[PDB]
Amino acid sequence: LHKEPATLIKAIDGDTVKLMYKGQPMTFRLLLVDTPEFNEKYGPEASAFTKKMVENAKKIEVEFDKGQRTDKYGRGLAYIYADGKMVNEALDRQGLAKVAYVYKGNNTHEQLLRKAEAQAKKEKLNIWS
Ligand SMILES: Cc1cn([C@H]2C[C@H](OP(=O)(O)O)[C@@H](COP(=O)(O)O)O2)c(=O)[nH]c1=O
Ligand SMILES: [Ca+2]
Ligand SMILES: [Ca+2]
Repeated sequence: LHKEPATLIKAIDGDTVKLMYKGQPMTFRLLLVDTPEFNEKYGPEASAFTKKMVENAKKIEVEFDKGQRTDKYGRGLAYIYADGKMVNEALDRQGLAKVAYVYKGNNTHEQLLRKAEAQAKKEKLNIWS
């Protein structure tokens, strides 16, 4: 996989963010994770965590997997890095997201994210309280 530079437009919620990518606005849905909806428990906490992570990044990178690049709503499907730290993994590790929507094409970082989830689970963090 390869990391491509992108710039922030706006945070949306825990697992969705609007970036400029190749000079076009594009909403991105985070691969392999599901943060609670904003209107659910831990949703606000997930939204704030992702927002803080992307707004404080000097550098944002988009990393597509080997399968489909866009979902049925036209959102890019990617791993998103903020100063070299993967937002998908970070949410997982804090128990603000769970591993989800695991599809065969697009699962390069599955074991890593499950590893993160297991640690959050062990620590009974947030969602795993
Ligand atoms: C992570 C991911 C989500 N999605 C779609 C499935 C869900 O659409 P459906 O609601 O029609 O089932 C949606 C959930 O993400 P959001 O909740 O941010 O919209 O994103 C994919 O299609 N592939 C993916 O890899
Ligand atoms: Ca979302
Ligand atoms: Ca979600």
